[PDB]
Amino acid sequence: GSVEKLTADAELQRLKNERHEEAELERLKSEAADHDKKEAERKALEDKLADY
Repeated sequence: GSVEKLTADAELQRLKNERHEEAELERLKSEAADHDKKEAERKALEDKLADY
């Protein structure tokens, strides 16, 4: 594919730097943080359908 010859995979290498041991454990804690969207529902009451 000569992908490495085009250095097109250079962008992929940058993503690897973002990955870390903490990131792997982040998914385990993401389970409790996945309820953040539900909390946004409470804020919807503030709109009170003001925007009709």
